[PDB]
Amino acid sequence: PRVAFYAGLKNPHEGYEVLKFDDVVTNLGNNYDAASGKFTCNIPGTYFFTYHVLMRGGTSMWADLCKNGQVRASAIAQDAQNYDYASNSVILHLDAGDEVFIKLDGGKAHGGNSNKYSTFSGFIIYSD
Amino acid sequence: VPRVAFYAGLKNPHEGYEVLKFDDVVTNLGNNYDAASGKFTCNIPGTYFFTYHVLMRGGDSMWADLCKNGQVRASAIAQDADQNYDYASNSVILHLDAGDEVFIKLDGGKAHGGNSNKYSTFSGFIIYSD
Amino acid sequence: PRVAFYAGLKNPHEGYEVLKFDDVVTNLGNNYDAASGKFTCNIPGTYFFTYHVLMRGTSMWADLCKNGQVRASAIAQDAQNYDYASNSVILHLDAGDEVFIKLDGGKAHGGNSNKYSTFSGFIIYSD
Amino acid sequence: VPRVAFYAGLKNPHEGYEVLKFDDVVTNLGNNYDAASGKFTCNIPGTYFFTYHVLMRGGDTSMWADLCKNGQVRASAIAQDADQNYDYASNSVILHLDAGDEVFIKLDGGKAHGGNSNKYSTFSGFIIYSD
Amino acid sequence: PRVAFYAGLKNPHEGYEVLKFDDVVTNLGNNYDAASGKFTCNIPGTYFFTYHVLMRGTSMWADLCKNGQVRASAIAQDANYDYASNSVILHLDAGDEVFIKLDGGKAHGGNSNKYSTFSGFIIYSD
Amino acid sequence: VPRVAFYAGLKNPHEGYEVLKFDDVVTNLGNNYDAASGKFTCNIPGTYFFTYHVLMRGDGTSMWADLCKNGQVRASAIAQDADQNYDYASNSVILHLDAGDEVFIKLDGGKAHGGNSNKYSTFSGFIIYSD
Ligand SMILES: C[As](C)(=O)[O-]
Ligand SMILES: C[As](C)(=O)[O-]
Ligand SMILES: C[As](C)(=O)[O-]
Ligand SMILES: [Ca+2]
Ligand SMILES: [Ca+2]
Ligand SMILES: [Ca+2]
Ligand SMILES: [Ca+2]
Ligand SMILES: [Ca+2]
Ligand SMILES: [Ca+2]
Ligand SMILES: [Ca+2]
Ligand SMILES: [Ca+2]
Ligand SMILES: [Ca+2]
Ligand SMILES: [Ca+2]
Ligand SMILES: [Ca+2]
Ligand SMILES: [Ca+2]
Ligand SMILES: [Ca+2]
Ligand SMILES: [Ca+2]
Ligand SMILES: [Ca+2]
Ligand SMILES: [Ca+2]
Ligand SMILES: [Cl-]
Ligand SMILES: [Cl-]
Ligand SMILES: [Cl-]
Repeated sequence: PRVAFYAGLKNPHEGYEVLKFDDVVTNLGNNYDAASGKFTCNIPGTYFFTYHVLMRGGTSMWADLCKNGQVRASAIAQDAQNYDYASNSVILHLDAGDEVFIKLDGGKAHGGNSNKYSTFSGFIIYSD
Repeated sequence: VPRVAFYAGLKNPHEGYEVLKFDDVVTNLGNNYDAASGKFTCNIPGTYFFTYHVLMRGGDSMWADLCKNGQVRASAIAQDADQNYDYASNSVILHLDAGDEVFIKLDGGKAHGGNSNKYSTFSGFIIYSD
Repeated sequence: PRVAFYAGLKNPHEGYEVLKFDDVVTNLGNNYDAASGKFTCNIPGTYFFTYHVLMRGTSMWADLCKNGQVRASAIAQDAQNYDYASNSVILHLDAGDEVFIKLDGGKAHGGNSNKYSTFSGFIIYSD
Repeated sequence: VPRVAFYAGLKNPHEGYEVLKFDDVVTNLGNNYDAASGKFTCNIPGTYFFTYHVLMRGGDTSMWADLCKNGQVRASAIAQDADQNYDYASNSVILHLDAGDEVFIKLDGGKAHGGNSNKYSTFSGFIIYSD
Repeated sequence: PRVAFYAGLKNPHEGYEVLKFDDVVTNLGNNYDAASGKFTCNIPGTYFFTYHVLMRGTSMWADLCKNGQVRASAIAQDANYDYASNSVILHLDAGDEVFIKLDGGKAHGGNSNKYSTFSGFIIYSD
Repeated sequence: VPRVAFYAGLKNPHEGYEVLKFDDVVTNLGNNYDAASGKFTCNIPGTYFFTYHVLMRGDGTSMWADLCKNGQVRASAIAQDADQNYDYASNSVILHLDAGDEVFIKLDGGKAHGGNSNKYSTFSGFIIYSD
């Protein structure tokens, strides 16, 4: 049996929703579904999954001393890193019908359009 | 010798492009600082020192988990740090004519409201009368 | 042959010790040992391994006081603290060879059963 | 016409909730600032300007995690702890003081850098008006 | 068919060049070439690839390419050591080239410590 | 009563270990501050207040700005962001000065922002008392 998929993330997601990787590059077995973001096992066995998800996260403030509206002194406060990755990998035994997907637990994921910044992939290692 | 000197703290949050209205008035010799407008209005023409310290408002990440059938099987975090507190501060010495206004105006961003803690301040005094 | 494992890190580690991934999810072949944090090869062959290890800010206030009552306050602050050290390898192994993740300074965060820090691998080819 | 003006720097590290003892004394007209206590004591009632600049201690601890075969590194990975930067807690006041009133800088948490004789952290003031 | 490689980056890279992983640890099939930084497919099939690139802080982009076509992208953001990493599964034909190339920034040269890595293996042949 | 007071801003970028030449002169009572050298020169012996605020360019990062009397340091300050943000190196002093004494701000590393006429970085002072 040949089960292997790889998809990237087009659109921004936030909150607690399932990440819907819709830029599908590989999908042997047609077991990944871009409308749901879920891999649904059909061949029972042991599977490898990996994911890389880019977070979308700078503050400044200016205070000027003015005389009759004209600036006589300027000052800035500033404290600007924004883009970072939440990545992991697993190996799981999967029965027929099992769903595997990536879920946000708070925060905002970057939508990379067709650039494949955020990805999700998997393949079967052994079939039962 | 005339006596003009003031010192006031900022109670409420301000933001954007507005005059900061320091309303926790600690000193106001000469009564030339007006907490309702945030403006010092010169009475005695002369040379003045002013200084200000304005605290920028600080603030408080993404979790992505792989689940099998809704059960978490791996967790991952990217941490949004940095939105620290920091200060926009300066000092000047200016000649003022009677009726001149001096004030601190924001030019972008969010100033912390300090309640009665006096984190953000504005002060000044006459050095010489004309 | 069937060799594949996956485990997460329950407790915090620090310094220069082996990471003992003790939340074992998968262990085909029983070649990963959660008591030692080590995978020990039994079938010689070529093996894939990967790992993700989660690492676990300063403020200071100075107030001007008049007879102990605050007349002005100030804060200095410079608060990112959680980042990952992760990598992947492919290695040929002989029987008896051990593969494990080792800290070389720093503090690894203990994730309880959330599996923030993980270690997994599988055989690609046996010899 | 009264003459009251002082200026002092912080030689030694302080932390926690203690009074900052500025003991690198540069100017002390009137002898009203006391380095042993960190306190200015009013003797001429009046209106006073004070200002302070206190440097927070900065600090260098990153994490390395390596996959080993038999103790030999076969992959390395670093997660970097950046931040902790030097930064300042500073403010200025104008206050009316009565005789015997004490003015001083007090930490309310954190670690102040000891500057030895470099005068990174400072405290100064002068009388504007006597009553 | 046995195709599997793993290599580390020795020297600092920067700009828009292909990352030439020259510290080769594994190379079953001899299909990886440290002199070019390229895996060249001999056996057509479905391949797994992964990479982890250490930025020396000017942000760093690192993309996996098939024949120059981006198939995965990764950023490490300089707002100062951070990683740009990703994994792909791709069908390859004979002669197809897979490699990691920088899209701006500075990649750290890890000597033989293997901070910056590139690996792959064939999952299925055709 | 002598009248000595100046206030000036920094127009151009500076860097390294040079004297900051604040050349956007707003106030210069007494004509004792010289924008071409960046130096205040004492002509009336007495006790003086000075203050400065130097914005670090946001390209680097640490920057140090020291107030010097005749080249000797009388205050030090550091700006640091180990993100390359704008931040300030600022301090204030009260000093006794003799005739001919020079007071100026000198960089001790890093890059100072050129603020053109916006007066982001400043240097001021005034006489408190004459001897
Ligand atoms: C200190 As600026 C960003 O207003 O040039
Ligand atoms: C400036 As605060 C609200 O941390 O005391
Ligand atoms: C970097 As420092 C304030 O110890 O000179
Ligand atoms: Ca979680
Ligand atoms: Ca942030
Ligand atoms: Ca800062
Ligand atoms: Ca600051
Ligand atoms: Ca402005
Ligand atoms: Ca990071
Ligand atoms: Ca990272
Ligand atoms: Ca190491
Ligand atoms: Ca830190
Ligand atoms: Ca307090
Ligand atoms: Ca408080
Ligand atoms: Ca790209
Ligand atoms: Ca910072
Ligand atoms: Ca940086
Ligand atoms: Ca110095
Ligand atoms: Ca020095
Ligand atoms: Cl003016
Ligand atoms: Cl009071
Ligand atoms: Cl002196």
